Amino acid sequence: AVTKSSSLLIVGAGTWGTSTALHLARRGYTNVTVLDPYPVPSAISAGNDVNKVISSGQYSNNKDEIEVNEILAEEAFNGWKNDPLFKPYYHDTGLLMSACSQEGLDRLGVRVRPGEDPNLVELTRPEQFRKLAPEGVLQGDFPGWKGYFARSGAGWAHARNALVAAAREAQRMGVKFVTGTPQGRVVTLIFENNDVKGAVTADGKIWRAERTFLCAGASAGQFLDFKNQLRPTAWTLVHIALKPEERALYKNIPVIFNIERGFFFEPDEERGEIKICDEHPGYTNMVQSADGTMMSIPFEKTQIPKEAETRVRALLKETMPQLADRPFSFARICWCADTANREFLIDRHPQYHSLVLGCGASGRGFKYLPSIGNLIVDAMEGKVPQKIHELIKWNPDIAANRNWRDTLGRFGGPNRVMDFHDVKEWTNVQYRDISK
Ligand SMILES: Cc1cc2nc3c(=O)[nH]c(=O)nc-3n(C[C@H](O)[C@H](O)[C@H](O)COP(=O)(O)OP(=O)(O)OC[C@H]3O[C@@H](n4cnc5c(N)ncnc54)[C@H](O)[C@@H]3O)c2cc1C
Ligand SMILES: O=C(O)CSC[C@@]1(O)OC[C@@H](O)[C@@H](O)[C@@H]1O
Repeated sequence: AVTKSSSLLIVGAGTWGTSTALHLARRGYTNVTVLDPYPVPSAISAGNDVNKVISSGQYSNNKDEIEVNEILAEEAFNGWKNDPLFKPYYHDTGLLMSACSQEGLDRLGVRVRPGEDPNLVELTRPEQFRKLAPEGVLQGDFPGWKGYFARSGAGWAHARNALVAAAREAQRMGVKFVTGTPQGRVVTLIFENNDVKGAVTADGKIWRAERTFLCAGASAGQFLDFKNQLRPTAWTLVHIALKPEERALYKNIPVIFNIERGFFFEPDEERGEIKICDEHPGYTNMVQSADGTMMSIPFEKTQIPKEAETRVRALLKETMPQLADRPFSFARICWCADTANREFLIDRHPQYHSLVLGCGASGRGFKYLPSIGNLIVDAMEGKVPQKIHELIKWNPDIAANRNWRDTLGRFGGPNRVMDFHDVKEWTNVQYRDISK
């Protein structure tokens, strides 16, 4: 019974909240408000990054899960390739996907499905890896690396610039963004007569809405009982700034990715900075409540654990050893939230009639920026196809008996899901306000 002018409220102006705002606006809605405790682009948004990988990789070997993920990935790629708003930010550089151990290579097979793509080049010798870039870039020995190179049809997007472009387009189409603290910091949803009626912000403003979308990423569990469906989990990233004289050499290189070591990208234009991530199964931040119950609580930090730095420099030694001792120009932790099987959680709430969930991006949601809003709007409108709905629906049963330490098909570092409570030392990198 929504009209196009019904008050709609989105909690979170991150990747999926912004996508939702954009798609509501495109679909004719004229009374949408988005709330976020940070200015766009949010400093705690996982999407606020100079690059993200865009590729069609799979996360399951189950036929039904593969089919649904293919549908959603095709829609996202369509956006990056064909939507004038998103095309500017996508760079089809190609992508190397690799591993080292037998367990890693098994996982690589599931992810890459090399038998389905004759275009992939198989790499098994160090010289083959070095030849992916001009002489002097990939100087390392790539010890034990084996993988598959996609020459095109995969690459990277300028995540921050795409996020900002989408928000600014939503805004010019009439979406209200209320950002910053306290005005955009939601402190509770409004619970009235067994429904959610909107939200209250930290400035003590009451925001009533006909429908509320919860798109708060790793923080979503603060607001609602997810019945153990979400595990807030964090990853680590650094930048190294190349000198102006050395930047040309590194331009246009493919994304280099080993699922047991880490990955990096060509340098950004603004600062000539290479972004590097050490791969691992993630950090939780498990706190015990007065109940004695367990929950992972996100926090902002513009540093990484020293152990993460060690893993980054180890990766660089194997690939770009000439850079392995360079000081970092930027470092941060980056949060998302994993469902029990890393499938998305996009549905109407089963009891709260007015609430729509758009979360559980499971550390792989950025690439859906162009498209995921359509699916979240479909959920509000009741238009999700049964096939897709079955995979992404509200699902407490999959999260019952939950193992919080499940590595969920990820590898690297200690091959354990770690915890920030175990971290004793952090880096000392210069602060940068990425909300600009
Ligand atoms: C290091 C790293 C690398 C990654 N690499 C890739 C990749 O290569 N490719 C890919 O596809 N994905 C990648 N991902 C995953 C991807 O970034 C996330 O899955 C995706 O961005 C999550 O989107 P989201 O909208 O759910 O959350 P976010 O974009 O994090 O947005 C959550 C929003 O909630 C807001 N919020 C928090 N508290 C409140 C509050 N109290 N009130 C209102 N709003 C609030 C926050 O300010 C934030 O803006 C990566 C993630 C990380 C951390
Ligand atoms: O979706 C992709 O193609 C890359 S996600 C990159 C990454 O850093 O995202 C965060 C976590 O899911 C990590 O395991 C993972 O390697």
